[PDB]
Amino acid sequence: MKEFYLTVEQIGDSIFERYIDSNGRERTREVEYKPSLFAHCPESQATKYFDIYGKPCTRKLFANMRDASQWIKRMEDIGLEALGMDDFKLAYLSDTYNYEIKYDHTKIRVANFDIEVTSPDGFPEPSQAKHPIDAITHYDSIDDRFYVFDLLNSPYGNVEEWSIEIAAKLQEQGGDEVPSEIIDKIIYMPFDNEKELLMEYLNFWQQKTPVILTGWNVESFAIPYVYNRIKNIFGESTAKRLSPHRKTRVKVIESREIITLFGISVLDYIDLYKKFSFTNQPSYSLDYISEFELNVGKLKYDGPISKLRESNHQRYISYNIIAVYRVLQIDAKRQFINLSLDMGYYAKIQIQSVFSPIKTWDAIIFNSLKEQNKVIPQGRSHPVQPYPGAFVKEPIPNRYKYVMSFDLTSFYPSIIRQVNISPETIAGTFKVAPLHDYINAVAERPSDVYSCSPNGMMYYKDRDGVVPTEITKVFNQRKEHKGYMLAAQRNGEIIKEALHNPNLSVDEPLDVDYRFDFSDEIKEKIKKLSAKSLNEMLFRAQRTEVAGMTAQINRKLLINSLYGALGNVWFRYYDLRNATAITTFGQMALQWIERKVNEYLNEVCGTEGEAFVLYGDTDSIYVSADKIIDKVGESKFRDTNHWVDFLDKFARERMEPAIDRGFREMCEYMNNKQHLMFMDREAIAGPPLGSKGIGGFWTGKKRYALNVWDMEGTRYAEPKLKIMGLETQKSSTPKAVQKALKECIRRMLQEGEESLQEYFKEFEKEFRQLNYISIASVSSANNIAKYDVGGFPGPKCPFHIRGILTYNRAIKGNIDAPQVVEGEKVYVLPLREGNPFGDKCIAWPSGTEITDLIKDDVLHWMDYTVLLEKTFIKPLEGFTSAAKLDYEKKASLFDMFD
DNA sequence: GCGGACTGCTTACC
Ligand SMILES: Cc1cn([C@H]2C[C@H](O)[C@@H](COP(=O)(O)OP(=O)(O)OP(=O)(O)O)O2)c(=O)[nH]c1=O
Ligand SMILES: [Ca+2]
Ligand SMILES: [Ca+2]
Ligand SMILES: [Ca+2]
Ligand code: NA
Ligand code: NA
Ligand code: NA
Ligand code: NA
Repeated sequence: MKEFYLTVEQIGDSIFERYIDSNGRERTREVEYKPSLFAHCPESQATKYFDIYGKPCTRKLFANMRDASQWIKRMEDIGLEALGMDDFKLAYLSDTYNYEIKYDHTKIRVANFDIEVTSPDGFPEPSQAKHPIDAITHYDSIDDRFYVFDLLNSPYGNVEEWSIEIAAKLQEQGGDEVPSEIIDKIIYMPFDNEKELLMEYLNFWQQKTPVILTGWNVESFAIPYVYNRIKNIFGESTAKRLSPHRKTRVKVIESREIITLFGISVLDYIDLYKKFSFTNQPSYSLDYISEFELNVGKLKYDGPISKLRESNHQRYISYNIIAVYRVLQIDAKRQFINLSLDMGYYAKIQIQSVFSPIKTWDAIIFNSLKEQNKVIPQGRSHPVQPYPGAFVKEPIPNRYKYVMSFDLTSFYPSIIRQVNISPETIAGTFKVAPLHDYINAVAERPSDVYSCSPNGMMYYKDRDGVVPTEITKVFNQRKEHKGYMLAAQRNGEIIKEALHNPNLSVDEPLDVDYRFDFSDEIKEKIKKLSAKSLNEMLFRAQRTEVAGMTAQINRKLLINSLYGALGNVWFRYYDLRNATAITTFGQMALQWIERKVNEYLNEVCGTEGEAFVLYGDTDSIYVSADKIIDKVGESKFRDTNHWVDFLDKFARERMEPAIDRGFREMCEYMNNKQHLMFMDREAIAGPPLGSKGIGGFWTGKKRYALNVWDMEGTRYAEPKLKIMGLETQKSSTPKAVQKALKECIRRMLQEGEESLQEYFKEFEKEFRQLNYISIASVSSANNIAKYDVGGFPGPKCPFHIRGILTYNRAIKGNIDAPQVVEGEKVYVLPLREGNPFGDKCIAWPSGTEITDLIKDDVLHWMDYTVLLEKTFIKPLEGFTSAAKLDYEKKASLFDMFD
């Protein structure tokens, strides 16, 4: 097999690489790499090197990386560009791996670990590491084993060994329910003192040195804790064994620390999750995320974690092992490790650089160019500067019965490709008319020869640009995975339907690839399967969809980030002319098709001057279809699904071709390199046939709800609410309020006003019995100190911050009580007037029960009246006025009767 | 007292 790197670092004039050789063994080499950089040279000096602008360069080879760096400074001291890749390990990788890297993930050592530290004096600061590490569990992907390091003897208590027998038993048996599928994978090691544990851990580490190192908060807690504890016990030299090149770097933010372990690639799972999951969670405790991602139960114990080792060491160790397994389970579902390796090897970068789309693209573009013997420009300093973005129509707040939406495929990247926007394809400029002159096809055709954006920029149509070229490569990967996702999703609905009439029999899940639409043979079998087998198939489908979602949405993110990066001053190819070329063209494309679409519908409906498009944001249009439906008459339809089929067809056969024509003309108008504005139907929405449901409503920009029957070719088994912007979607809204508000909306859109009012009456009556956590608001807790004045709210102190201060006063002098962490999230509750806390709200760390010290008092004093009116009624009022309906029966003349 | 204009902060939508 082809070789592939695992890790690369630069240490002085040396490149240290770990790699898998052609016989699949892991090696390590130190290479005294001799890099090249480039200077512009006279045109008379023949060469094979040119900058992206076609100017010739001479290659300078250096004796070592140090001389290359010093020459860069000198060149600045002179005032001349020093071209080429200045990140030498990216050059090294490019030289060394001059081909499409095919990697074998089974050859890559992925380690997942988690440590426990009993601390009586609150949270154990990693920079200090005052307290013994009393457990480590460390899963090795090569061995497929959980290595458990259990401290039996500590100044905080001596305990008996953990029992694997008991670990495996059900909780109802007094066991820990350590998943049976890992019991035989546990390698348990007890120790009679910390020193021996740590030294054994290190010796283990040498033998099985991680390439990818992950876990949950491992970068901000586990790694710096382990590093410093070993450092403070055995000394710096021993601590450095954690690095396969015995080099570490302490990066400090005082007094926190991030340790950099040379030769290892740390991908903290919490950071992968935040960047790639596309969620915003009220809490990021592994407990909370596990329950959310896997539907497993919150782990239970009877005391504070601070005493868990002492009172139930058996459970303490089982829970440490489980914590490690939960991340593996989340990754098996979400697959962010795979994504990282994929992306990393594609760009040819340090795997941890997947967190930086700028580095990722610098690398991809560098390799693409190096390929053609081209030379990349030197990075330059630029001041930060604002610039305009998308257009968003101002909707008329109202209900809207029948709606179909359309959306442009990969919008900004398609503009990049269509127009041919790249640093080196710029041709010149033209004098711009006002934007609406272009939108209205009234302005003078910008250019006859070059491809144009209405911001004034022209680009060459002939030449290929490296930006369009490389963004197209990733776009095509995105498109492949999205197909798998959507097919898996369609399969899913097939399975959900057949689950309505399951055969009462015994059988097994069919062996099928859910990435592709089921064959008619598969469907026939399906409709003969047991419920058991069907539910298992449905699980596998949904898992295939998630896997597809991760792969597609994150390649989407990467290419949109290339768009973004053109407007970041740290990007080698920063250029506000290209950034604006894109967003301005987009503003045009949208408002142009609003016109064409409006024109086309008035026509085929024989109408004149009616506004079909009621909304659009960036690149989408939401079309009111009341009149399309009305031209046929509702009575012409057997059932809901009937007219849904109707609009699917109508949109497919009539509308899209018109839009196709509409954009082809725009392409012509701008003389663009290639027509790539592909706008397909998105959602079909409307009330159930015969129902009094209102179908949909908008409250304003970015705030709407629709009752959807078909989404991008997925015909749902039951209608799905698509709600955007409203409080049901926001992590800051209490859980029970979200659920309640969503049910009000479901009722409005599906059933009608009378339903809504019934539900509201009931909610109002019973809502005081809801668990406090479910009615707590959530907020991020930033700049607590900024607003802390002697324990009390400084000027302009935000509501949630006030609540934190209320908390800190209430727990003052309880070293043990949970502290609110700067930057992390808090639950917030309002308190009734005259409460013992001396303020109107109180806040505590999200994801947690409020400390027993004050919990009872908080519950007594919660302000249910404010909670309800402020978090539930106000939003509800907003929705219903928008839609023209009442959530309470107004007082009327009829009141005078019985 | 407190509405309305502004501001900081938060978290959506693309
Ligand atoms: C979601 C998102 C969009 N955008 C911009 C660029 C997107 O092309 C444009 C439209 O947003 P989207 O329509 O949501 O995404 P998309 O058009 O790029 O790809 P697709 O619709 O096929 O799933 O908004 C960003 O810049 N950053 C983002 O995170
Ligand atoms: Ca001993
Ligand atoms: Ca789009
Ligand atoms: Ca059946
Ligand atoms: Na159980
Ligand atoms: Na869109
Ligand atoms: Na689409
Ligand atoms: Na199409």
